[PDB]
Amino acid sequence: GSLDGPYAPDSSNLPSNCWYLVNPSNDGVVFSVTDNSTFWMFTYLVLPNTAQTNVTVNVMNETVNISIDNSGSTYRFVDYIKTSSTQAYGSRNYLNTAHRLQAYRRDGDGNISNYWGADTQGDLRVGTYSNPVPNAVINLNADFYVIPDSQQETCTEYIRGGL
Repeated sequence: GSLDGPYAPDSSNLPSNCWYLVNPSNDGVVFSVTDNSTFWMFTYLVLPNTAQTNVTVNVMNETVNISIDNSGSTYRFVDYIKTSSTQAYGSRNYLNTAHRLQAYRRDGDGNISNYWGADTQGDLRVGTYSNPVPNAVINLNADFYVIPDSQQETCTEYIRGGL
């Protein structure tokens, strides 16, 4: 397969209908997005064999706290989400993966899609979140590649088997 890039970390109203495969080297926030009105989302990368740790996250000009706990040898991308600024974030989905690879796509409605699952095999799934942010600034906080949603299958290949 082929991918446009890699491109450096960017914050902008990125084009919809294409997969942004992020390839972080380090843990922490790899992805975030908010319209400042209806939807707040960030993804925190947790290292394998990370004992229970209380960490402080400054993201989207907000500073919050999360508990990370990963007893596996796989990496874990954790999604946190809220629909109002005064609301507390909630963890909805996470992805256990051997590779530092997650991918995000904004559909025609502005909904955010990414890979969910307890593994990158049988439990792997392409999920979609339910609060559309069509014009919101998207923060890809890592080197990323660009794949058309034409080739969701090419993106899936790298998610399962690395790059």
